Amino acid sequence: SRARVYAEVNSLRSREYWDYEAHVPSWGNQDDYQLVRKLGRGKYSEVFEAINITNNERVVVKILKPVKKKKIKREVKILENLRGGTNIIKLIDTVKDPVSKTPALVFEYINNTDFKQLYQILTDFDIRFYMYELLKALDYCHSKGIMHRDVKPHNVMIDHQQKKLRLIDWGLAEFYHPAQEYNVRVASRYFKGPELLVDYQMYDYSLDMWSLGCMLASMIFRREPFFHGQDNYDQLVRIAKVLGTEELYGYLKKYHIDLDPHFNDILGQHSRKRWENFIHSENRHLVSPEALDLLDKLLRYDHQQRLTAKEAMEHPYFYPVVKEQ
Ligand SMILES: N#C/C(=C\c1c[nH]c2ccccc12)c1n[nH]c(N)c1C#N
Repeated sequence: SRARVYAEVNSLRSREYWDYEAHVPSWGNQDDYQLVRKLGRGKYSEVFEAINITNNERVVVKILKPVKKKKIKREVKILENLRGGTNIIKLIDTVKDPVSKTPALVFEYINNTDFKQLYQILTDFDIRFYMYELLKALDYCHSKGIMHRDVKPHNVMIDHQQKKLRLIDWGLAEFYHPAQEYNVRVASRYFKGPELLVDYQMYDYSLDMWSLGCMLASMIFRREPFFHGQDNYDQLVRIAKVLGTEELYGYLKKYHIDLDPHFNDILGQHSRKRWENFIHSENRHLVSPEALDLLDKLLRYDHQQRLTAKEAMEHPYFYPVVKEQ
C-alpha cells in the first residue's frame, strides 16, 4: 500500500518533474543517424544500430510506434530525469523521420555479451559484482521517484570486458506516487511480482526488487528463468510451490486481495521449500549462505517486506564487492 522508501519523493519536487504529459521534446532529424542493423523488433518498438554522422559516435535507435503520445512523453521525461545516473543507459537524442514524422529515441551503444552465453561463465564474484551494479542503478531511479517495471536479463546489458552494466528499456517505467493504482501488465511473465499476478494495483518500487530476486536465483542456481510459467496463472503457481501456499494466503489476507476463483483448482497446498533444495554440483560453486539469505529477503510475497535496493546493497553477500571498489 505504500512504498517503504522514497514514498513521497515526487510530491516534494516541482510538478514539472513528474508531470510528463506537459513535457515537450524537441524532435530532431532521424536522418543524421544511419541504420545499420535491426537488433531486434518488439512490441511498440524495433531497435537498430547506427552512426551519429555529425562526428561518428556509435548508437542504438529505438523507433516508437506513435499511436500513444502519452507513453512517449512518459519515457522521454523519465530518461531526462535519469540523465547521467549511475549505470543508466544514456539517452542521447529524441528524433523523427522527416518524410515519415514518426518519433524515435537514440541511445548510447553497448557491446553487451548476451546473458544466454554470459551467465554460463560467471564466477561467484562476477555475480556479486554485477548485481551490486544493477542495485546502484535501481536505487538511483527509485530515489528519483521511478519504477523501472521491466527488470529482466535482456534489459541488463553487460559489457564483460569493460566490466560495465547498463539497465535499459524504460518504455514501461513510471513515476511512483503514494496510493496511486497502477497497471499490472508490466514486466516479463517470468519476473512479475506476485502483486501483479494477483492484480493488486497499489504497488511500488519493491516490484523491481522481486524482478531482481528472480534474476539472482537464476544466476546462482543456473536455472534461467527461475520461475518458468506458462501463463500468469501458472506463474503464480510455480512461485507458490517454492514460497509455500500458506504464506500466499497470508499475504492476500493482509492486503485484502480478492483471489480469482480459477486459482483454487490449480494452487494446491505446498509447503515453503528450502532454498537449499536447488543446489546441485553444477551450481554449488555459486551458492553461499549469504547468497541465500539475500535471496530469501528479496523473494517474499509481501512486497512491503522486500529488501529495498539500499538495504540489499548493504547485505554481506556484497562485502566482497565493497572492499574491491
Ligand atoms: N534489450 C535491448 C536494447 C537493444 C536491443 C534490443 N534487441 C537486441 C538484440 C541484439 C542486440 C541488441 C538489442 C537497447 N535499448 N537501448 C540500447 N542501447 C539497447 C541495445 N542494444
